[PDB]
Amino acid sequence: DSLRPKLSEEQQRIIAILLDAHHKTYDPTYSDFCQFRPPVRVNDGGGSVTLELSQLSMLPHLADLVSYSIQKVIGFAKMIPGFRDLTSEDQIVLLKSSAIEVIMLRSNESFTMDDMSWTCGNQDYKYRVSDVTKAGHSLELIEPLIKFQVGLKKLNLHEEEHVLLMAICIVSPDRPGVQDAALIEAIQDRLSNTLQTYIRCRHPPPGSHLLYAKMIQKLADLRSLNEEHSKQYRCLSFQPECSMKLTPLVLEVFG
Ligand SMILES: C=C1/C(=C\C=C2/CCC[C@]3(CCCCCCC(C)(C)O)CCC[C@@H]23)C[C@@H](O)C[C@@H]1O
Repeated sequence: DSLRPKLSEEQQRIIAILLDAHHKTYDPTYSDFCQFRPPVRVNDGGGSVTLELSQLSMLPHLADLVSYSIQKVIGFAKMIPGFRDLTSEDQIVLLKSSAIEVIMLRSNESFTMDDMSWTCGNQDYKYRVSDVTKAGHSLELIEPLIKFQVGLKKLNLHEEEHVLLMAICIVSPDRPGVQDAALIEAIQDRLSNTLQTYIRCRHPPPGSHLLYAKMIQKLADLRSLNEEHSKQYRCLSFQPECSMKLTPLVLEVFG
């Protein structure tokens, strides 16, 4: 068959809305980053867990970055066609459960394979593996995260595919605590069908080969990264005075 149906008017509108939503919630110049608590990088070439936890030098800055990003993701989610049709309870459940995953996805835009870092400006706003360990996280999360970023980067997603993937990630019916899974699934299916249709008629080969399957696999990968992040957040939370280095939003989402 190899049918390549055209995007429906609705699907075109959905894509346009998501692109617009992303453009309004993701500043590619990272101009607000100077408003976060300043990044501080202490000497830790040894990757000392003891020293990292005692200082957590990069936590205030990166926690502010994550908090800021969660706010943007909330804004993005609210613009996803159908998201407003869900109960506030389900909206919050989806946002809290997908927050870190969407952050990982959206961060791919600042990630660069030039030096395997998230470059958001001058050296000050260039985040490397070492900066994440300075925030209290370990390689058990960072290494696979980097691998995830590279794999995602190599898919060479169109922005349309990128925003659809984030939307699909958020509107997932298999999140613990969801009430109306059926409605959430209907919304996700509409987005998934849009993505499948877009890839089949807009993505040139050979990058289109099994692209949809590869994208869905990334969503599965995110679940694992989510779980690992939650475990590390727990440990991090055990460190005295940690709450002060976080933010109310971060504490609620991951607490
Ligand atoms: C956010 C965004 C950015 C980078 C994301 C990064 C780079 C640094 C390390 C991170 C974020 C830093 C995590 C700090 C620990 C946060 C808590 C909640 C305490 O565990 C790991 C997940 C995503 C990674 C910059 C820009 O692309 C916006 C994007 O939303």
